[PDB]
Amino acid sequence: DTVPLPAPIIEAFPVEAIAEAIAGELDKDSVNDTITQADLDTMTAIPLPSLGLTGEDLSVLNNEVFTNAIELAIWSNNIGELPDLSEALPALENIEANGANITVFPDANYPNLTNVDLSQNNFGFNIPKFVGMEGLVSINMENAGLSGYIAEDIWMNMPNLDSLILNENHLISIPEDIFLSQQLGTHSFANQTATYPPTTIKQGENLKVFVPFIYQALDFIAPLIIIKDNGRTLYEPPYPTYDGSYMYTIETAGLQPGEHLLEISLGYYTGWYDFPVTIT
Ligand SMILES: [Ca+2]
Ligand SMILES: [Ca+2]
Ligand SMILES: [Ca+2]
Ligand SMILES: [Ca+2]
Ligand SMILES: [Ca+2]
Ligand SMILES: [Ca+2]
Ligand SMILES: [Ca+2]
Repeated sequence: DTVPLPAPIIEAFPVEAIAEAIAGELDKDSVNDTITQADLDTMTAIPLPSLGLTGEDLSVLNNEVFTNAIELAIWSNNIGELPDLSEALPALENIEANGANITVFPDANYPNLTNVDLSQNNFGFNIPKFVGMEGLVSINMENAGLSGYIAEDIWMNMPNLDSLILNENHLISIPEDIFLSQQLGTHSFANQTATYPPTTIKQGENLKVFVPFIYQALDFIAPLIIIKDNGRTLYEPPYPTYDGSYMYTIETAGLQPGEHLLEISLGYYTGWYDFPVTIT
């Protein structure tokens, strides 16, 4: 639960960097100085950028309640799994966490959360759903390592969402519902790139890959596509048509044995996908 106050800052938050930061905001000259609940109530923001903090370090904030802090500044840290800070930040409205090496942004109860900047983090396959943050107006996840497949129906639980930035990620699918609903006055999905796991096939067979983006793109346009092998163009086929599956076949039957890096380059929404292949 919490640490009873009054108490010294170092007892309330036993992480050097965090206690020095709190001491600085309250203008106390030492982490040994005593703070009251009234002192924590004067903080409208939590300035913790660029301090080498991990998720564990930050979890210490839950030892108290900053009843009026409306902003959390944690950019340029080394977080990993971000803890659930709703206990400590009940009035939170804005999260500025650019390039903080966050790998997981958990579902957390932040009623007043309006804006979140999670750009340049590194989620990998941990796509966040923002459960508990139904009031969000703008989300920025530009160049944040978002990877894999995402459902057509995610992010349909935020009635005021007006800006969703997702360019420069590694998604192989499109969140169709939200882009087609027309709520968003600002949106970006450009440059999605991904290198699929490597696989093996026999000399003569031709590779079938799972790429939903190729087909979903059609719900946003109406036609180019290029197929390359180890960086050189192999053929430029006509854009396919959707009829029930997201599998795309690439003509590798004529290729000789050895290592081959196949690439599907799309352009007009845009991107490229690599498929490392070993032909026997
Ligand atoms: Ca120090
Ligand atoms: Ca100061
Ligand atoms: Ca003092
Ligand atoms: Ca930008
Ligand atoms: Ca709108
Ligand atoms: Ca569809
Ligand atoms: Ca077909």
